[PDB]
Amino acid sequence: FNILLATDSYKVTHYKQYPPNTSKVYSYFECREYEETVFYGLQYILNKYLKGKVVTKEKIQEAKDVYKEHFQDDVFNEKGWNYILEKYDGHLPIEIKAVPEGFVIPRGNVLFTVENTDPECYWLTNWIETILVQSWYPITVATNSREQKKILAKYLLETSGNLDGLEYKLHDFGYRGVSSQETAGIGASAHLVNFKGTDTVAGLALIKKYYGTKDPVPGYSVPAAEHSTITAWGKDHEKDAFEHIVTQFSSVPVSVVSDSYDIYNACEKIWGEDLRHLIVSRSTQAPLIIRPDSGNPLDTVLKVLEILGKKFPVTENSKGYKLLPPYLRVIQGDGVDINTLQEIVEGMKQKMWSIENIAFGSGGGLLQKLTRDLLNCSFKCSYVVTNGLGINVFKDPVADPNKRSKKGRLSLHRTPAGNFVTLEEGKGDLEEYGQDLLHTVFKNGKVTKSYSFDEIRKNAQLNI
Amino acid sequence: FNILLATDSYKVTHYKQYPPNTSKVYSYFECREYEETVFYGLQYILNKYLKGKVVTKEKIQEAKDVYKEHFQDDVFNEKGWNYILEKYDGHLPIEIKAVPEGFVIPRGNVLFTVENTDPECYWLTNWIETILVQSWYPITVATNSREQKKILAKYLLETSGNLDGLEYKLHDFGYRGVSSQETAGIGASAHLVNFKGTDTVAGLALIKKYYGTKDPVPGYSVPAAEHSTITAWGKDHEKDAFEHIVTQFSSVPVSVVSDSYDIYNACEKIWGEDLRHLIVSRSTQAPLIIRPDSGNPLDTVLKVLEILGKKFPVTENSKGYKLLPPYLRVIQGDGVDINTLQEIVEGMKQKMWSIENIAFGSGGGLLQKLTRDLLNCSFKCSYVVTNGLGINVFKDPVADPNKRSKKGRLSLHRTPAGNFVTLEEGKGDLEEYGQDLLHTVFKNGKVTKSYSFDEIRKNAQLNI
Ligand SMILES: O=P(O)(O)OC[C@H]1O[C@H](OP(=O)(O)OP(=O)(O)O)[C@H](O)[C@@H]1O
Ligand SMILES: O=P(O)(O)OC[C@H]1O[C@H](OP(=O)(O)OP(=O)(O)O)[C@H](O)[C@@H]1O
Ligand SMILES: NC(=O)c1ccccc1
Ligand SMILES: NC(=O)c1ccccc1
Repeated sequence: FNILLATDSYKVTHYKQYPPNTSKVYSYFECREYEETVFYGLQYILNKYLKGKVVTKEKIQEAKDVYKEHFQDDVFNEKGWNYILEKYDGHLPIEIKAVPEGFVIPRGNVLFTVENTDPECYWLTNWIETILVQSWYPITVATNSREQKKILAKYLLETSGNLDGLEYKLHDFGYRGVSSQETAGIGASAHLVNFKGTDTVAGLALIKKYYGTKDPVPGYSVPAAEHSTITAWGKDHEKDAFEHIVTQFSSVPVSVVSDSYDIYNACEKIWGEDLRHLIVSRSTQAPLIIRPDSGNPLDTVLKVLEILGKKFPVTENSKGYKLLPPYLRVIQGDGVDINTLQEIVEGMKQKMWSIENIAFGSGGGLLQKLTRDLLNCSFKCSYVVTNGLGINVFKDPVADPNKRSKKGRLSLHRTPAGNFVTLEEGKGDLEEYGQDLLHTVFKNGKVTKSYSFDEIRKNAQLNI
Repeated sequence: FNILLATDSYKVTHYKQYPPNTSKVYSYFECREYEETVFYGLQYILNKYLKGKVVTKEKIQEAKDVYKEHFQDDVFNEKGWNYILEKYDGHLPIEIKAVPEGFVIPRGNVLFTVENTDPECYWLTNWIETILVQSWYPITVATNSREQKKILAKYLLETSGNLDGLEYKLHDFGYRGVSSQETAGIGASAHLVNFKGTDTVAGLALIKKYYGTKDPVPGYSVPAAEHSTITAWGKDHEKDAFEHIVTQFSSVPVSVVSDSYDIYNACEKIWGEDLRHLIVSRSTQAPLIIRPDSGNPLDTVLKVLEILGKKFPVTENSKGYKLLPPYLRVIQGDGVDINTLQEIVEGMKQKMWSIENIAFGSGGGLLQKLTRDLLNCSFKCSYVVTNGLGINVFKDPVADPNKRSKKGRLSLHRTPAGNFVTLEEGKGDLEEYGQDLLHTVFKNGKVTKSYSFDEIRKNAQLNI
């Protein structure tokens, strides 16, 4: 990895574009005004990409050679980079101040700021925009996941009177449906801020290496079938597949994909009659989890519950909602995103089924079907020093007021009523508003403040 | 990287779920029935992740300890992985056959097949489903990028009579808007199958390492401003910023973001009047490229053109369309995806503006706003051998015939009319359709067939 090759190409040319005699460029990241965002993932970038000796004689040469061909021109700032190598032993003269990871912050507030700490390095502040803005991704995943958790909490509370098991209601199925191995780990770690169930194993090592938990692991799974492990038995032997599988995993939870041929037949006749005897004998700690995987997600879930309720003893909980026996549950893991998840719990509630009965698995909806656009994650220069004079800078495009950026030096504060406010134009120095919530997390090649994954989970808790 | 920890959790439990005495699991990947897909990206995965000694004693131990905690139970196949280490020095006993990279294939056809080459490693075929299915991403980027090339080619030909400069008409802006560094390199590389313009520098090294080009680099850029390099001059000094930047880059093309305060004022008054003398003097190979970045993309592009058309000498080309002078161009880099690109070129054509005048930059639309759903990329078991008996396996969910999978051993063939057909149930062996178009690209830890990026580009060409 070479930081000199980890920027947008045009930024290579920006050192020649700033006003002459500029000693300071100061920039900030916000999710421009999903009303509130979980700030998560910066610590990963700081440690993996930004800290320590990130410049070498070899990396400068490599970059020089690539850019000469990429631009067909000599534009690369070799002197600037060499200056960092010789004076700071290749450590970046940058200070980054950030809100604590896990914090839940309303849109349109500063989340972190970046400035250069040596006047020679005015151009470096925005060199690293590209790499830092990629924080949009863990922010957005953590945020969207938490939003699903609110929906789940609401309906679980209403239909059952408590939140037991909430942490296990939205399982990460996204490993194959993301764009890379690196994304898999990042995105899976962001979902674990809110939940504990994951099949995206890559999340575990990222968390262990960059954040840390008191528990051996941040996330957990159970045995579960796929179509290959059912269909391999042959079309006439789905029942043999089911029987083999539940018997192999008789004393832990086991999920069994039941739609290879006919989900409704599988529920009513295979599980509901042929194999009923192997299900009703199961422990509460070791249920059968039936998994539909096709059809309209709402129609399929409701029809499956209807079938099961006629084949197995249903109770009615203290809230008046129907509850399957504790050895039998359902997981819907097809076509699940925040919208369909809402439609399913609502449809269940309508038909008087407790949310205790259901869990969800989500792949692309959880980890891939998200864009920098969703929270308007944006990094802009708000302050420069030119000829020893600070000036407040911003954009304000005529046709789009939503793209107006903030002016001057920024600070984030608690308001008297307990909300958040971003003070502009260095007004935080007036001290009318208690201390700045941003803390120095990076300074001159060193990570200066870290959060464990346990702290982050606490910071990102739901209200209730 | 540890391949033992690079699968979906549930797959760790699958060795215990297949029928007893299963000696072969054979699986295939398709983009289930955007009618044609560019096959691209498998070779990256084969080389980075799958080839060579990928199993060590330390990797087995690491995986054992993680899964013990992750499952709260000892499901992990330590013996199976140890077998591979001991018998094959950690090389995967797997055969992969694939269509050549860059090939453009209709949906619903076999793109690659995976099978185990040792009876003991029957569980390995689908272990690596998760890693291989991630090929959806380069496939989808390359396909969506090529679909945009078809639109640009159509309108450039209609409005100008040729395709000169087509390969520079869609510029990759997506480095900051993807989910990780790895994703950036992969996705930028896929766009470069079709185009030559990129700011996602990560794509360059990937191609050089994994594919190779005759040219020193596969992609190119030019100097360009961002809002920090305009706004840093102070709101009253936008003109000074503009003058400085174009003079710094007076003999190469330069893109200058023009909407910091008022895009229409910048075009009409600043470029059109105050600084006009510094633009009309420029070379045909060093145009000023004016960049709007806000507002309704179509309305903004049309108004920008109307403004410039009144300030600069417009000509009418041989097709009857309006053409700006060669030292002046426009690039629309905001809100660009396949739909808005189509809207802009059609609206331009409608108002009699040649597509010669316009280029596009696309970020998330190009590299992030894409999902496994778009092409229905899917991996499924189609054939197994159990008790020495080969059987054709498949899924066929009652509520979704689209998800029916293919049966038996598969082959890809040319039809008598020269189209593509995938033969099922080993029927390729009858030789009624000539030889299988898939080639063995991986066998027993080795990459056995490779393509340079130049071969891939040639395979991926448009009809014209
Ligand atoms: O985030 P998503 O992309 O929605 O992932 C969830 C889906 O993934 C798996 O199916 P598979 O990989 O076989 O895809 P398919 O169900 O569409 O065939 C799983 O059995 C779910 O159907
Ligand atoms: O295709 P996209 O993913 O949108 O990327 C392209 C956009 O990215 C940059 O803006 P910035 O990073 O400031 O985003 P913003 O214009 O939304 O603020 C650029 O100046 C374009 O507006
Ligand atoms: N555990 C599962 O059922 C699962 C299915 C598909 C993808 C990931 C996980
Ligand atoms: N070169 C550019 O104008 C650009 C803009 C935004 C993102 C990447 C590149």
